[PDB]
Amino acid sequence: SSGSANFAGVEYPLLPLDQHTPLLFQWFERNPSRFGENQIPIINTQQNPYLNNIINAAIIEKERTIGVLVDGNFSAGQKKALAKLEKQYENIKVIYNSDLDYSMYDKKLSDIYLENIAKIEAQPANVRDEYLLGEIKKSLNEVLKNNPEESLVSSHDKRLGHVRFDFYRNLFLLKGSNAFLEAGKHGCHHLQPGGGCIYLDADMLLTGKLGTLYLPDGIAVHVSRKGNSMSLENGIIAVNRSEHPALKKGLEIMHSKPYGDPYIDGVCGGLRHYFNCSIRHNYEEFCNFIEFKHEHIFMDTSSLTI
Repeated sequence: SSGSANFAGVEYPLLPLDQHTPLLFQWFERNPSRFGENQIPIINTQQNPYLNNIINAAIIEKERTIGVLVDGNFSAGQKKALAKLEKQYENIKVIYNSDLDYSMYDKKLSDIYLENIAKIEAQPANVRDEYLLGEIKKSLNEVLKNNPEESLVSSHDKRLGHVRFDFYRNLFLLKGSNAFLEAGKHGCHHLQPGGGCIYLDADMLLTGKLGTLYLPDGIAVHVSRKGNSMSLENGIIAVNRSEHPALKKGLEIMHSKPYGDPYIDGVCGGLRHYFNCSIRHNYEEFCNFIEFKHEHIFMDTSSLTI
C-alpha cells in the first residue's frame, strides 16, 4: 500500500514517520562543574561539537520539534543557559529526565531474582546454569541486606556511564511523543499523543531534512560498520508510535532476565525477538533489513586519522 520489506519469509509493511515526528538528543552530564556556571552544560569542542550538531539539526528541521533529554546536577546559571537555548530556537525543547515518571516501566529486583531462582530450580541438574543460580541468589541476598525495594529504575539510577543513558533512552522512546506532553513543553507543532520519536546520537550531523521515513513496522535502528564488521546499535532509534512492540519486547526481556542490559537486551534483544532474528537466522540479513538509512545523516569525522 505504501511499501513492503521482507525478513525470515515474513512481509513487513513500511509504515510512515511523518515530517513532524520529533527528534531526540540525550545529554546526561556526570560533572557539570567542568562547564562555566553560565554556559550550556553540553560538550562543544572541535573533537565533540555536540551542541553545534544539535543546533544544526534544529536549523535544518525548522518545523520539527527537537528534544534534548538532559540529566545531572546543573547550577542555576547552567539551567538558565538551557532555558535561553529553548528561546533562541523555538523548536528546541529541553526535557529534564527527573521531570518524567518511569514507574509504569519499573519492576522490583527481588521479583526478577525469585522468578529466575524458581525457573532454574525447576530445570533438571544436567541442564542447570549452576554458576548463574549462585550469582542470582548472591544478588538477591545483597538486595535483601542493603535495599529490599531496589528496582530496575533505582538500580540503573546508581550505575555510571552508558548503561544508565541507554536505560532511560529506551523508556523515553516507549513514551514517544507523549514524553514532550508529559514534560509540559508548549508549542509542539503537530505533536500527537501516541506519536513516535527519532533518537539521534549527538556526534551525528544532520545535513538535510529527513522528510517522511518508511520503516518496517515503523522501526529502524543504526547499524555501525567497523572494519569489515557490522553491529546493531542504539546510536539511532526511530519509532513511528509510542509503546512500539519491539521496544516493549526489549522491556519484557529486562523484566525476565537477571542482568538485562538496556542495549544488548532492551534494543538488540527486543528487535531480534520481535522480527524472529533467531540464532539460526542471518544476523547480516537482519542488519540490512532493520538498518536506518538516510542520505542527510552524516557519521562523525573527528574520530578518524590516517
